[PDB]
Amino acid sequence: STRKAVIGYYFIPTNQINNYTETDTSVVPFPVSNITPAKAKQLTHINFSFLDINSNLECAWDPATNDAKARDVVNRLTALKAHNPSLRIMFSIGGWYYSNDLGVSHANYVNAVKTPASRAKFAQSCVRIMKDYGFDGVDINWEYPQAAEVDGFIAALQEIRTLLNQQTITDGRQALPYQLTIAGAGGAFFLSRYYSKLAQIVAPLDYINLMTYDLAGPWEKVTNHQAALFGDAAGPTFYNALREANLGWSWEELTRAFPSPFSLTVDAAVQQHLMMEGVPSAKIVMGVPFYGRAFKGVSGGNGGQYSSHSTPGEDPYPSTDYWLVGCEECVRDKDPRIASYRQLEQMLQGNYGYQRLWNDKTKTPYLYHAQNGLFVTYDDAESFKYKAKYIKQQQLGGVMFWHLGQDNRNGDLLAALDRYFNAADYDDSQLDMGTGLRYTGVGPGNLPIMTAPAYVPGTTYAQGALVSYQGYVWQTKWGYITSAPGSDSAWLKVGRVA
Amino acid sequence: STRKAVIGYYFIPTNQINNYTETDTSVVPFPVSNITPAKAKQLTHINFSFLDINSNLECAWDPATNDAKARDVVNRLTALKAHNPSLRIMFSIGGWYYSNDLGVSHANYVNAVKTPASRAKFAQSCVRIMKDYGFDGVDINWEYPQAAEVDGFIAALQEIRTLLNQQTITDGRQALPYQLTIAGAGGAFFLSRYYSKLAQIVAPLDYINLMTYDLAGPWEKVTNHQAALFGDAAGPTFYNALREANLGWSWEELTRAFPSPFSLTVDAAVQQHLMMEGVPSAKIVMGVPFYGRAFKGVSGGNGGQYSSHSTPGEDPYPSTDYWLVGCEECVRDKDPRIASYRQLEQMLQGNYGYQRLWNDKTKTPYLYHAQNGLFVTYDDAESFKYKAKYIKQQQLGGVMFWHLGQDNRNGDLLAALDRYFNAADYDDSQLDMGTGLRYTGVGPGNLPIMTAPAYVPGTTYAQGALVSYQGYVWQTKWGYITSAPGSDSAWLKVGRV
Repeated sequence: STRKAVIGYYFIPTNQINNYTETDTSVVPFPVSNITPAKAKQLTHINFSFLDINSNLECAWDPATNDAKARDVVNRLTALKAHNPSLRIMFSIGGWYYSNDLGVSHANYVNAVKTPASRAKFAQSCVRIMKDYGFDGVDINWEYPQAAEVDGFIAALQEIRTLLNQQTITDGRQALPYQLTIAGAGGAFFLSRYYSKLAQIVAPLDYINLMTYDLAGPWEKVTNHQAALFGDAAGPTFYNALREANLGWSWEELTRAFPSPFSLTVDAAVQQHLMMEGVPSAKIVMGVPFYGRAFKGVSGGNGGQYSSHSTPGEDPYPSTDYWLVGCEECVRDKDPRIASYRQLEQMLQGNYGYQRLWNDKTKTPYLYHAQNGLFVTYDDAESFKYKAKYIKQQQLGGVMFWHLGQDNRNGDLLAALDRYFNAADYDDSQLDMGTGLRYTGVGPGNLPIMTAPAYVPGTTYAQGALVSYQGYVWQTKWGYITSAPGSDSAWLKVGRVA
Repeated sequence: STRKAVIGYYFIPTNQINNYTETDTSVVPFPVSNITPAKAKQLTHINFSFLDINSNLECAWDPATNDAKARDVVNRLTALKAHNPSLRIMFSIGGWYYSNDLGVSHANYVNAVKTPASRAKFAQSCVRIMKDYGFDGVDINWEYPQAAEVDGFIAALQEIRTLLNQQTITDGRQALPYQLTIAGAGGAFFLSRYYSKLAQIVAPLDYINLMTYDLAGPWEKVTNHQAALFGDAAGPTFYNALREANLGWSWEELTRAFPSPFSLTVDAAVQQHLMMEGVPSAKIVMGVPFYGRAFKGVSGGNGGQYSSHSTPGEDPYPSTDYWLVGCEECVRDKDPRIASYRQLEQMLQGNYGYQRLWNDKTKTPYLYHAQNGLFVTYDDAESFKYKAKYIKQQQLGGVMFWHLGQDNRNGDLLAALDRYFNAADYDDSQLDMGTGLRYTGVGPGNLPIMTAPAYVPGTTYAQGALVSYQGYVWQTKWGYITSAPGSDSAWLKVGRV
């Protein structure tokens, strides 16, 4: 079957670009030189992060960036294409810092998508930046547009798509056409902002990269896995925000589509996308984290899972106290609540008191430090076996990860993902996916095929009766029904007619 | 202090109009002469019923009607205006028999409201019939337009209103304008057909007369009160069909407005109407029944209430077994499942074995026949004290009842309703409304008054936070909210400033 995408974000802060060096990890912890030809072949896309949208409403680099240094970092990434003729170096506009509701550039995203004129100017600028610096496509990473801004956002993506397609013909790039993707919400609260129009949002895209991580963190009162594949009934459950999206569905429809409370998992985000009509599985890309999130003040009994904790949830980390034992990266970056997999692996080999445990429902690992009362949720090569099998089974487009610079020095996590999809000597045919909780919502745009007698006008139906009419199977919600199916409150669409 | 409307239907079948007499109750049980001047003064409206919509898609009398006789009957009703200058003799078009989905004339209602041309033609015919026969207004009783037919129905009511207001000016009736009313569903199931557009339906009307009765009957498996004011937790509950109406509301909005299951009561229907914006309490009229519904084969334990039964639900009554002991009218009308208050009163005092009991949650009476296993749900002057106080407390337009011919010969039910609203020596200040279940849904039309600090752009809000914005009070459904009420679905409008 078609090769699965392996999309790795490459994030480098402005100060690191300005002082870019490949010989001092205290200045640039993960230079591009860490990506060898072998690693370049394991990737299909690298999303350079991040560019922004300025007050002139055009795509642009942070003005503090030294432009020559930026071109040089980008060149090192585009030079990797020499080793992999399928590789694309995309650039991502946005990210949380720039584009969140209270972000430094949020107004620019909202204003840029407002009118046909602003959208054209903004789209033209994305193509100009892509060609000027040598990128191969555009990833929009606005976190996140909401209700009133969605139509503009959709029109902007359509315009960018139109310009990129023309550029591909102009540049004779049919063999490796310019692409357009977005980073999408991987949890129902943020997803509810634009869920109703998902089909229109995904249509112009090669892929929608779901941010299926950060599903747990110090900002929540109960410790949990931040990227559980499936649910654990013993873990916390959440309000299903999609029930509040402007969908126009009935109470029964909303309830059947959006069980609540539910387990906030990777499988839930993926299935919520597939429930919508017009959202093809092949465009859905599952994101995975190359970092873990840590909590302190946890109780014993369940390895630190599902415990109250004493971890501040705000940003920036408000204290000078670095309590994640062995995490020297946390000290350098001034936050003991997050650590790259590279660092977590070193902690696990440093005999610091951590026990690596495994939850076989969620199919994810976690660290527990009994002596100090610490819990860390993270992902590794083992949880990726299950996530890679899920991507194959669900016919998803591939995997995305945040971020490359957090893999260990040998690039084991990236190598594992590539191995699970492509290695002749890896066989997951017997991998047991477990009995973790699956998301089982059904939407009016993903009904199962059902069979029932054609509706008969003039007939009075009892409660629970099933009939086929105008392409669907309908069920009555009460009795003495003398009206036909369709619009009328008494009938509920429950299946599709073959 | 606006006088409460007292709207009584006057129903007379075609065969009775054709053989009309005021001196032989075996032929016409309730002639117009039974409406004495004292009774005429106690009514504000009499809804003459029923006319229909014919194949020409125009308002018209049943074609079997002797017209000269019909005019004589109507003239007798309008002559009553000599005794009460506020009285209106309305005529009602429809009713269940003619207009239900499977009724003989249903297609005519559906077709009459379809186009601008058919609506204009139908509307003109209503005013023509009104003027020709001397009626004072039009009451539409289509039971009931379905979702797809509602926009047509609304347009038809608007056209009739336009023509009536024109006619009022042309006839110098500013002191007693021609009126337009409809008989509205009094239960959520039928109400769900047009509930989403209630404001538009009610705008052209003087009143929407809720048929808040027949909420129990032989078609239901469990015996129950047919017009409980409030709910009894021991009784049956029902699926709230309104949560499936095409409202476009969110899950939280639907759930808060439509608890399910719920108690199918008079209060439920009234509150359901008040939950919609644009439905003024003053236009809502509570219907009450002047008849009871009977069930056979009931068990003991709760006086016949909430029991299984063996009563056929089909129409016409599918048997010749008249089992309602003492009900002579039932034999005459060939159906032991329904009895006028007049007949029930006689049964109760005739030593036929009925015990009158009272449910103090529903505030309604019922009869139980222990020997034969019978249950009868009905209303009387006592249940009417609670319903009239409710009408006053809720600032409703008044009361409507089906039908005049079922009151006793002294007119006690009508006199009771009039007393409760207008007697200077009647005092219900101490009348306790009880602990029966109230319908507690909240919708756009009945948000509670609240106060909250003004929403502040830039501020992040936790779950449960309350703020004022755009004239309403809002509450967050989850945490870390960063945009504004009306622009972020995390906010639920819970109050009115």
